[PDB]
Amino acid sequence: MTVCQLYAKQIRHRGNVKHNTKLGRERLMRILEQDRLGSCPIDSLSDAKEWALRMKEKGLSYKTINNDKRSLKAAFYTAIQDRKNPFDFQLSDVLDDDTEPKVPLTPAQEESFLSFIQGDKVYQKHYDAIVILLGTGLRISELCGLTDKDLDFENRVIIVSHQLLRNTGVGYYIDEPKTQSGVRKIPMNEEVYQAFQRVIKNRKGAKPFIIDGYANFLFLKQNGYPMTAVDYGGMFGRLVKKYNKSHEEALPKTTTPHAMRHTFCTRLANAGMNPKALQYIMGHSNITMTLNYYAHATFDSARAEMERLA
Amino acid sequence: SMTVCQLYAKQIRHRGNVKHNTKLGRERLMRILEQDRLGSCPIDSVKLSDAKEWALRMKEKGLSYKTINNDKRSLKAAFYTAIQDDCIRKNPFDFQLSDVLDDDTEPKVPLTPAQEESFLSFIQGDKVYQKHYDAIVILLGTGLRISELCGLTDKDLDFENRVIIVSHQLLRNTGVGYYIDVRKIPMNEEVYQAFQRVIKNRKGAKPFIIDGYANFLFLKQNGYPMTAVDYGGMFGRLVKKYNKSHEEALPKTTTPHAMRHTFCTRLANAGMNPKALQYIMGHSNITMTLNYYAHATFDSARAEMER
DNA sequence: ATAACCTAAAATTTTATAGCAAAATTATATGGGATT
DNA sequence: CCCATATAATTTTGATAAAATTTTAGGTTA
Repeated sequence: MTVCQLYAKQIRHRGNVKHNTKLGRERLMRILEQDRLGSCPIDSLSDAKEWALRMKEKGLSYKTINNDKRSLKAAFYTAIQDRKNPFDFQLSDVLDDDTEPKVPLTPAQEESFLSFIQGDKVYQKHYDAIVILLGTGLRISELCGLTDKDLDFENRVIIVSHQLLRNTGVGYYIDEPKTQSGVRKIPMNEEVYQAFQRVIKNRKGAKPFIIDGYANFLFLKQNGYPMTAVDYGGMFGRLVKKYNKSHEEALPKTTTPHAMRHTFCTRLANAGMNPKALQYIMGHSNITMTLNYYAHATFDSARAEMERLA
Repeated sequence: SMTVCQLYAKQIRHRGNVKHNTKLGRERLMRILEQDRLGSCPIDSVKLSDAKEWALRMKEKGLSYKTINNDKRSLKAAFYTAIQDDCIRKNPFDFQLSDVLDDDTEPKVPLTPAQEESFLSFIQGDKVYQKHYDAIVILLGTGLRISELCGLTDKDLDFENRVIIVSHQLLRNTGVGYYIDVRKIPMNEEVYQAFQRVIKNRKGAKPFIIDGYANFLFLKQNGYPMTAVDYGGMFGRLVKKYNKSHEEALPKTTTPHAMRHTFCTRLANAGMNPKALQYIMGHSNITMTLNYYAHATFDSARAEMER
């Protein structure tokens, strides 16, 4: 009979969720509890737009305000199933998308970025980690999850069958795909292969660690335990800021561990790699995400291709 | 309460702004409902059992799989509206047709390059159908919808830049007669050399000006423009004559749209670069075009990932 | 004598989707330890 | 400045039918 109580019921309905979801839901539950639109009766469309106006004034980005709306709309979708859905509208009207464009790295930047890492006495230890990302386009947690079992040196193949993440409290835990759709095999090039060989040959001080039958992880922290998402993201934040201070052409504002995946995917799509073959290596279930890396065509473009394949 | 017939009828007025083909498509279902025992059942007393059982009768009656799956959507939206007005609690048509029925739909097989340049050679020689040769080369070289080909006029073409302007389609339905219902296509030399021939060999044009459109490129025997039915019916005769002159017959499902299927496929398997096929085909979503692309395995990626 | 065309009629197919949030990645404040 | 980590914010990612086209039955004509 209130909004805050409503979202609590929607949370108890679909309980089978990962750990990060529970955190993300609590953040929204904290927002509803800290706003006037959280103490009102569900039976009491204009206020939802006003709520969207306040979240924009809080400082939260467009998508952050957008994703939350979808959760509330589902909560009222079930409520109406059990008036009119007050969150049934387009956020594009109330607020504008001030989202930052994730500009990839130009081949000149990468050749200068890697050289900096290699020649930097502080971050040269992560060089082998970065090269593989620009050769496999692995997700950052997929990289941290790799063990000696998931590598095929003889056949040059990376078996991506899991991901290793760590959260506050729960600690380390292994996440796996339900069906065999998640599993994919990524081929190693000479740069990637010889990078893994250096990681294996230079691994030392691995403290005793086993989680759900996984051990001998490749990338470990200085504290003895494997690297996590935060450990690599925070390293990038320091590395890029150090690169920008010594290089005029500062790296893109989105130069994050995921941008290494951006750059990888964008390259192949530009070089004319098979769109479905790219979808596999990327691990996209829906082809739509992969096709976003491909440039929008024109008449001249469509004509050129027709004349190229005539 | 009210029956299903009265609910589907009420859902028809609520959503009126529909084109003629829709009305025809909606009327067929309304005939089915009146014919079926389901149409007389009160909306409230319709259970998931009754909804699934209806799908069985449709197949037993002879209807194809995709036919029953579309009518399922037309009826689901009706109960959905009936559920929105709080007439009833749950929607009986919320289930997968794959569980109750099998998808025995004929696979739409496009023409292989070997079949293509053997099918064209037959048209160019057969006295009865060489008049349509120029038209087919266009359908295969442009990948147009069949009514959109009928719509093409002298004004739509641009021989200077060799581009086709597709902005409309010409339709004909019983009673209404003819009626007109947004992309640009590059014309290859083979398609252009056909287009220049169609105009130079066009005559006996009747007076025809519909919705601001006149001088259609492809005309029937009676001087009036070709329709969708006239081309499909022509293909039913053409294919049957090919199969007698050749041992290895053509695909059973070879139709005007198969000439489009063949174009997109041959383009996709040629590796046509991004979304330019999507632009040349004219799909709203990119997902529709990717269906014309072959499924890739690990081996397909291995060779493609070579650099 | 058989197809070849035509048309009303009944059928099949083509085409259309953001988004009725989860679940990841990234940024930051804090604080201790190694460097310039 | 590096590193680790708790906290928090941002990003990345899972057909509630219209409107066409195809086929077919019946008839005439080449």
